[PDB]
Amino acid sequence: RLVKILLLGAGESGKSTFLKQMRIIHGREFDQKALLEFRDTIFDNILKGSRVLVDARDKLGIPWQHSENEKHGMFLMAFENKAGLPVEPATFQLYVPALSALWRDSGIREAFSRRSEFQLGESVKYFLDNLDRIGQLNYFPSKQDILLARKATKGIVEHDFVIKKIPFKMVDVGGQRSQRQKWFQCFDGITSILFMVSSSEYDQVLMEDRRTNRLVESMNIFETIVNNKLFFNVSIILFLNKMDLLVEKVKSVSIKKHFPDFKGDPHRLEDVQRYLVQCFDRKRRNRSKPLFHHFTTAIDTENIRFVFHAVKDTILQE
Ligand SMILES: Nc1nc2c(ncn2[C@@H]2O[C@H](COP(=O)(O)OP(=O)(O)O)[C@@H](O)[C@H]2O)c(=O)[nH]1
Ligand code: ALF
Ligand SMILES: [Mg+2]
Repeated sequence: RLVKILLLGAGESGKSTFLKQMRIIHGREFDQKALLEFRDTIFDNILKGSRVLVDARDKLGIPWQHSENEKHGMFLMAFENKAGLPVEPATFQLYVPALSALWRDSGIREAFSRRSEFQLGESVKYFLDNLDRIGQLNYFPSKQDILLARKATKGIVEHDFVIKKIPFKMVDVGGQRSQRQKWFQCFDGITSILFMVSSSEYDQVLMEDRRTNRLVESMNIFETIVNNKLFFNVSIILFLNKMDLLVEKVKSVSIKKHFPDFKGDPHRLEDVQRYLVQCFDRKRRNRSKPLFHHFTTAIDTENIRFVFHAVKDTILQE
């Protein structure tokens, strides 16, 4: 009896990131082929994010700290890998001097602070924050770099493990409006659904359209999955993810602006935490059996090992 788990949720919620934590913990570690692929991604992640940051402070009018940096900004503008792939260490090292200089500019860091005014996977900060060893000539990625790297899932990927002598099989699929269209192929013979939610995204708008709120979409999707006949004999467990990023936003940006019906203290983590559980609780018609849920940080490996051992129980006991 091989347990089939399905990883669902909106775009940029941490589905793939979770699936990585599974391989690290329960699967076989990555051979150079995959490792180099992760690096290409990391390099790319760093180059595309900066391009956006350099264009951000321009399109928002923010001035430079040191106006010399213009010329560093120039060096990134014409970078492009849209629908492209391998980005080699030689390529990247040319940009290291530019990247470090720009990142030091307070004008740019301020542009990163107004991130939510546009589209940028904040995973950029971590890399530029330790560009010093990424930008070293003989660099290989760490586990933590890898987990923080980002590639948009444009397909489906089964991933097999045997945890405590029980054969698991997890499927990762894409979360964007375009990709959802594929989901129905994976609904076959699933024993559970791990629904994920980028809980830090109350102030952000969805990428694939300028206007729809990211967290509302998550709720909208959850409502449709959780109340489905097809998934009547299926365990459904909710992962409020990016808890470590959430902590940060809570301090500076308020959810009150975006969710006016919120009635608590907008700068207390738990006031906000409980509200989220409730919102997702509320989209369920069968609020009789309780809402299995966790507050995860999918980049933090221990958190996940802990959290998954619990999830393994919930599922198997049902
Ligand atoms: N800080 C933080 N970042 C996360 C977490 N989970 C995922 N990420 C980042 O979010 C980005 C999107 O992850 P991914 O798994 O590809 O999202 P997906 O589209 O749902 O598969 C990656 O760059 C990850 O580094 C988390 O718990 N905390
Ligand atoms: F939901 Al994705 F890449 F955005 F798996
Ligand atoms: Mg993905």
